[PDB]
Amino acid sequence: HHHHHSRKTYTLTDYLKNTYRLKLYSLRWISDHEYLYKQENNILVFNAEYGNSSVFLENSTFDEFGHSINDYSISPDGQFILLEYNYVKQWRHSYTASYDIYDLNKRQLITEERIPNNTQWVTWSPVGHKLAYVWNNDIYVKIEPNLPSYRITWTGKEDIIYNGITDWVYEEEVFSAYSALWWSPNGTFLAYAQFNDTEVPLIEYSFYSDESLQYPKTVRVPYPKAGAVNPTVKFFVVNTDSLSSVTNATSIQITAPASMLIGDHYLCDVTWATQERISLQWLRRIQNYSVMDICDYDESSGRWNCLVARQHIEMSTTGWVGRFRPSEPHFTLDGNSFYKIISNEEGYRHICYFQIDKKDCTFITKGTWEVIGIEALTSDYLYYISNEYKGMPGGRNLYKIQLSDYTKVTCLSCELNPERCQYYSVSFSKEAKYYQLRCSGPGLPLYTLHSSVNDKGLRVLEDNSALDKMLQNVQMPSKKLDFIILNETKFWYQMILPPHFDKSKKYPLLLDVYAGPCSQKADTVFRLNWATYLASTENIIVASFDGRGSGYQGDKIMHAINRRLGTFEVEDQIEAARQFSKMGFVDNKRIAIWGWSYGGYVTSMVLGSGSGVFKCGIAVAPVSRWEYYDSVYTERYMGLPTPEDNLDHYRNSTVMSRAENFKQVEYLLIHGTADDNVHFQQSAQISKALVDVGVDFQAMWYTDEDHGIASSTAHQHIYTHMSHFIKQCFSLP
Amino acid sequence: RKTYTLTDYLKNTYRLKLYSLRWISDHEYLYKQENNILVFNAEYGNSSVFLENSTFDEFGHSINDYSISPDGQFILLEYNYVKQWRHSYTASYDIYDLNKRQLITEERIPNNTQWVTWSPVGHKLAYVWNNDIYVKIEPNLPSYRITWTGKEDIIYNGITDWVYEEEVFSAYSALWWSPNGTFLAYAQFNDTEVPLIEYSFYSDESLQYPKTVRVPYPKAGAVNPTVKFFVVNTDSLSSVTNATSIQITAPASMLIGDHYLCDVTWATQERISLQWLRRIQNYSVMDICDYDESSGRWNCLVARQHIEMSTTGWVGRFRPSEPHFTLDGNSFYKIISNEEGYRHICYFQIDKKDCTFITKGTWEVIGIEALTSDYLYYISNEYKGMPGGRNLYKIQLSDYTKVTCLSCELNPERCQYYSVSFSKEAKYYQLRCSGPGLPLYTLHSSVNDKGLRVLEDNSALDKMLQNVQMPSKKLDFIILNETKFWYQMILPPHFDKSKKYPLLLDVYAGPCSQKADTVFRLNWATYLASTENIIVASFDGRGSGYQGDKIMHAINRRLGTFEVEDQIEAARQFSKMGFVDNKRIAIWGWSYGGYVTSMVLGSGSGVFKCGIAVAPVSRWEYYDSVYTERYMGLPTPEDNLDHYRNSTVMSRAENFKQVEYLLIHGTADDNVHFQQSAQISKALVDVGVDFQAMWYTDEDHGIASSTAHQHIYTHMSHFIKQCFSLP
Ligand SMILES: CC(C)Cn1c(CN)c(-c2ccccc2)c2cc(OCC(N)=O)ccc2c1=O
Ligand SMILES: CC(C)Cn1c(CN)c(-c2ccccc2)c2cc(OCC(N)=O)ccc2c1=O
Ligand SMILES: *[C@@H]1O[C@H](CO)[C@@H](O)[C@H](O)[C@H]1NC(C)=O
Ligand SMILES: *[C@@H]1O[C@H](CO)[C@@H](O)[C@H](O)[C@H]1NC(C)=O
Ligand SMILES: *[C@@H]1O[C@H](CO)[C@@H](O)[C@H](O)[C@H]1NC(C)=O
Ligand SMILES: *[C@@H]1O[C@H](CO)[C@@H](O)[C@H](O)[C@H]1NC(C)=O
Ligand SMILES: *[C@@H]1O[C@H](CO)[C@@H](O)[C@H](O)[C@H]1NC(C)=O
Ligand SMILES: *[C@@H]1O[C@H](CO)[C@@H](O)[C@H](O)[C@H]1NC(C)=O
Ligand SMILES: *[C@@H]1O[C@H](CO)[C@@H](O)[C@H](O)[C@H]1NC(C)=O
Ligand SMILES: *[C@@H]1O[C@H](CO)[C@@H](O)[C@H](O)[C@H]1NC(C)=O
Ligand SMILES: *[C@@H]1O[C@H](CO)[C@@H](O)[C@H](O)[C@H]1NC(C)=O
Ligand SMILES: *[C@@H]1O[C@H](CO)[C@@H](O)[C@H](O)[C@H]1NC(C)=O
Repeated sequence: HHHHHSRKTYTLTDYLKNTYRLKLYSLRWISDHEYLYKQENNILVFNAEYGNSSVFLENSTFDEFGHSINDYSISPDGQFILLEYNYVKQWRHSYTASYDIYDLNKRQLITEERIPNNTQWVTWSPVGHKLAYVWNNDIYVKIEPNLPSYRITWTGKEDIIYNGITDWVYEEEVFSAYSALWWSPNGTFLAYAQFNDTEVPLIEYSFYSDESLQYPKTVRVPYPKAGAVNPTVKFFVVNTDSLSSVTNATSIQITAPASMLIGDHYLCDVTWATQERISLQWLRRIQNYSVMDICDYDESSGRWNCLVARQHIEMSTTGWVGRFRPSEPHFTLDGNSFYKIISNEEGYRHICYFQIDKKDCTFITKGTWEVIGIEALTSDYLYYISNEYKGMPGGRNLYKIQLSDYTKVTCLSCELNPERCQYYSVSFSKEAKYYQLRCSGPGLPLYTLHSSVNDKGLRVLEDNSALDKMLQNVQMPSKKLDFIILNETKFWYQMILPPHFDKSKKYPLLLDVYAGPCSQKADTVFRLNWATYLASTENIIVASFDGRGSGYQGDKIMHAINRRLGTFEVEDQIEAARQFSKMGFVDNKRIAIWGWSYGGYVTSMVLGSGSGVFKCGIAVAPVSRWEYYDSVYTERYMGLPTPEDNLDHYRNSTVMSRAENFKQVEYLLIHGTADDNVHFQQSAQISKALVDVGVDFQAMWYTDEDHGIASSTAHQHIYTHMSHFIKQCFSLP
Repeated sequence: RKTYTLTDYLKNTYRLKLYSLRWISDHEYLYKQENNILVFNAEYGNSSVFLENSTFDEFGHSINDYSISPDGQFILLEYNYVKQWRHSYTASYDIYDLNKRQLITEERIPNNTQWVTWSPVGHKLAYVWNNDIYVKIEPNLPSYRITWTGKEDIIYNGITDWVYEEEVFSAYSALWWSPNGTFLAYAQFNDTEVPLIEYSFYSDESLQYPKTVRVPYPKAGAVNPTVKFFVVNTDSLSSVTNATSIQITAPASMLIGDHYLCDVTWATQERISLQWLRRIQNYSVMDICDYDESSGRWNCLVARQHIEMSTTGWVGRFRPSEPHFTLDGNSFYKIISNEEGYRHICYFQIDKKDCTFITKGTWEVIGIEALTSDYLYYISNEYKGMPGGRNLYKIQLSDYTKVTCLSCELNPERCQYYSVSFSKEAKYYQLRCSGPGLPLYTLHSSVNDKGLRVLEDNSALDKMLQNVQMPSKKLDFIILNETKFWYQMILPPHFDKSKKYPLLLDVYAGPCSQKADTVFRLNWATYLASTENIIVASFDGRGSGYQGDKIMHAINRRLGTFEVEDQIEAARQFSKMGFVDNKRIAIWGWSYGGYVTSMVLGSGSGVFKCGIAVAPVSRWEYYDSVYTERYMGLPTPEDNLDHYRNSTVMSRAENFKQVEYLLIHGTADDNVHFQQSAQISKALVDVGVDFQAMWYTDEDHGIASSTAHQHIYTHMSHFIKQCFSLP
């Protein structure tokens, strides 16, 4: 006699076997009024205005073709389609793939001049159907798909010269992309970066591969660690309309400004402003000075010219510039003007309106909250996402600000579904006539289509009511999102609370940590993850806390950690644990802490801190010493590791040096052997240091797994392993 | 109450005294009175302080080892010790004139010397530096360069490459002086085409980018190193002209394919014996080469080639045995399998094919220790039919029937496991007895055979072990398929037949292994018995050694079968002994031991609750060519690929669902590569088996760093104590 009370829970197997599936609505705008979608492997074109769908491409159309199609890409005139197959992952964004090209208008694979195998990147012109692609580190161009490729570059060399693609560090840290190609708006020009890694040292690690490989492989990746020789970067614009079959193409270099060329620098942003105007942002290796150049094509010259009167300096007095890098500009149609997120005089990031010719801008938004990103710009309105609503830093809403009158701001998402939806992202149509809103929490994700013409609702695309239906008699956890005041400053935290939560009880508590610069682990987003399991099934509270260094709350918080990683942000997680147990429902004898990446670092520093607050912890792929991590990330916060910059704190902020203190706590240390990002080296050194002071601990390596330890089988194993470690630490049976 | 604790083991609370000596002549030996070195007289037991402690105070550096020239006139001081592989290292070397009492500063031996060695008589010095051989006729004089072809990782002159060091010569050096130092014989190895194993070395915290270590290492069926052998005449070296090295090419029977050099032994001043082994290691040949004055060359008459082959397995225990030549060099003695598979001393005439076996029986000769004009001295496990006992025996050469046991009766209760060290001409001998009682070192004259004196009785160690509740050892056999198989158990103190104890099967189980012996040991097993009241057992099943070929060759071409089945059957038989709690049976081992533990855990038998594998082989294609192929042939379709395929622990991953497993491996293991563990762990991950792991950054196969050795055993003890619900 159960009387239909919820006696199910969200179990480890539910998380690992993906029992409760979260439906999404993934679309691609092809025009200003139409988008593409995958119904049942079929591709439907959708009219957003009416709803009516014409089948664009039938599922069966290919794969008589004989390979598994990984992805596709329709030429922006809707006349061709790029078919991506033989997908082979590399780093976070990079990978190789075979490609073929199908002719929509005339129904046939292009059989001549095919894109070669092992193409590293491929891309259409924004208008028409010009193709640009890198192969063996060189850029090729095809004006028509079935015609021969024009070769733009000749200098590409594996692991040394990169034309049109990033190298390891630019990929992961600057452009969050493999592509270093940029077409001008009408496809006339192809901008590209060229990276030179000749002197960049190589990280080397064993790759064991299939048990068939008799001798392991040694992977060797150009990877600059803190203070090492960084790669150098050149930038070019070629004209794709004046290519020829009888003469190599002319690339026009645009050199970096005087102020950058004097030392180590980076290319950090490329952004076309018009058919003939492009903007570069350059950053010094010491990342507190950045210069935006704005370059015009000289018609008769055939060359590019960045006038020094249109240089714009962005610099930071209290830290580095940009959140992780300088914010990208959004130009007005004529390109005489642009909007850009920059920190205001009070430390809060806001939308500044710049004139191509004036130094001074005007902030069109302000307040003790921040703009997260500018999403769309029309002649009349600017669309952006901010955390202004109810002064909740971990919330997100779409707003439109009236270009002509900055006082007239309208929240587009806030009141749609206030209790279900406080975390929005948007997808605008080609010219912003329509938009999709993607609500992510605190309730179930909700996807919806909108006319910007009068900001009304067209339809609910996905309401996740299958999932809602499944969860009725599941004892799901609840989330609490709130703050505490330390030093007269709000600091936000979130608690995944076990079902039928009881403030009389004393629950064990897992502190889930990231805590890196500009991190936010305290938000209104809805998640079915490992933490959900622990709360629902194991009655553990999983909390996270955004203390000093965290993002989206202003520079006084974010920069507080500048030149000083492994200090306040570490200290604040320890205090977070105390504050929690001061709230009355936390078992002091059972407080764990865990984290991946920077989070692994913070966990490890916490456990080695000698605080006595934590019983145990798990570090996965942790950083152990900032001289081991990459330059562009690390130096951003740490400076250079040299006696005349900041070696002292590089040296003072290693988990190794705290080995002695681990005698006080139980430690699981996990790391994948093929981790190209946070090298296994880093954990290997933690282990050695612990061995040398006689502290026992738990360890697990993952053969051939990278930073995300994302293999299906490997993913299931680590979380299973961690669950055991946690369960036995907390005496859960 | 006090027991023998993990700390006691790890911090060596209870030390075992070694009376280690080195014979200087036929009636004198050196011994190191910690802060001193004495020459002792075997005759009278008196001494004279050979070398004062703080003579080399002045030196400045730490003196790792010393070495006296045969004629006593010089002493070679070794310092700057940099371990490499199991026997290999480099070091710096100074020479000290004793007749002068001053340290030689003239034409010194360079740093990073790979090997040094006095000639057997006089004071000549041959050393290897950057893989080339140098000789010094006098310590304070310019050295003559013998070889110019040496190249790092590629050409090894007078020193062995990785695989010959580990598996063939159990030594870094490949130089062999003739008896009176006239000739330097050496081998030359080519690794030009041997693939490299690569692994990361992380090094100290301050090294920003890990180093990648690369070592030429032939895994099963990979291209092997090639070898050439040379003899140079050190009495006729020129300062003007380059030294001239004569070559002894391998027999035609070996040159037809891949082969190995596996023994160099000088017979007389002008006679050298070489043993060569085919790559399929069941056919070896001995050459007997004589120097030719008139010709300047060496000659190995095909009519003096002695074949040693095997139809049932490989040849030799781990390699063909060494010959022991009568003084005139026209005859030699040698341990070979007889017609019934038991190994015994065969007496050979240089010109004649058939040897006469001089020992016989259902037991084995372990080794020939000394040969005189009238007696042959050997060690065997004959006494009381115990394969894991060792006793010294003299066999009268004029009448093979008159055999005396020199050590059997000395102390039968305390001593059943002996080794010997004879004087230069066999006039005296030192016995080491290593069990079952506390080790006991004695000095004996070989003329009347009396027992001059006790050298060390470990009476010190005896007095402390009264206070501690020590475990006992039971050594016995079970019968399978009408055949004896031996086991030992370390029984906890105050052992009660009526109680059910947890048991840990300690395994090696590799070919010619012997884990069931009368040796006394203070180890991890001692701790588990004394402190945690676990029974630690070992068992020598099929493929185990010193019990004849029938047993040893049982796993020929079939590694990962009978030796695995037999550890399980042992566990079964032990759990029918009534004092084994069979809800709590565990298995562990290192190397082969790890492989077998792993293979056993993946068997699905149901016998074992949990296990530990430390640096295990996971499949044989990952282990070196020489060891692996000796037992497994080649891993090709036309040979033994199928069984290589079937013998992997990865193929059994699914069965680990039934057991709790701990997999440990040092990341800088040159021998059994971490690869081997990485592939197991991956296999387990793919079938969803949870398990325990631990890597040891930059530890090699020993995991022998002070801290690392403590850390691993501690981790292992926690795992076992959790498995057995011991608090
Ligand atoms: C900023 C981007 C351009 C790149 N980037 C980087 C930098 N490589 C890191 C990171 C930070 C420190 C150490 C290694 C990696 C990172 C860490 C994350 O951790 C998740 C968590 N702990 O919950 C999630 C995302 C990111 C990421 O996107
Ligand atoms: C035979 C010699 C020429 C060299 N050798 C070798 C060969 N590499 C091995 C061994 C066997 C298989 C796999 C890896 C190593 C070995 C293993 C030992 O393990 C002891 C235990 N497990 O209790 C002890 C000694 C030895 C040894 O001396
Ligand atoms: C979609 O709907 C409209 C409604 O009038 C119709 O005219 C049209 O045929 C459909 N679109 C296309 C491209 O077929
Ligand atoms: C891709 O590879 C396959 C087989 O290796 C080949 O048949 C095919 O023609 C290749 N494609 C191109 C564009 O070269
Ligand atoms: C890359 O840089 C090196 C110097 O580090 C220089 O010699 C080389 O020419 C550069 N290569 C290219 C293609 O720019
Ligand atoms: C293009 O440049 C490469 C090398 O710079 C050269 O080999 C090739 O001949 C050039 N092509 C033309 C058309 O000049
Ligand atoms: C950048 O930071 C450096 C080192 O912290 C400092 O000396 C300087 O103030 C900054 N440079 C600029 C241009 O603001
Ligand atoms: C060997 O090294 C030491 C210290 O670096 C030095 O004193 C000596 O001169 C070196 N070389 C030789 C040829 O002895
Ligand atoms: C070593 O063998 C290689 C063939 O693999 C050959 O190049 C070289 O001549 C040989 N070296 C010596 C010293 O014999
Ligand atoms: C010896 O041989 C080497 C290498 O072949 C060469 O330098 C020279 O001809 C000789 N040198 C001496 C000292 O005899
Ligand atoms: C050592 O042996 C060689 C070779 O027979 C010989 O020339 C020399 O005389 C011998 N030494 C003595 C002391 O007889
Ligand atoms: C040596 O071994 C091979 C392969 O196992 C076998 O075919 C051959 O008969 C053996 N040779 C002898 C002489 O027993």
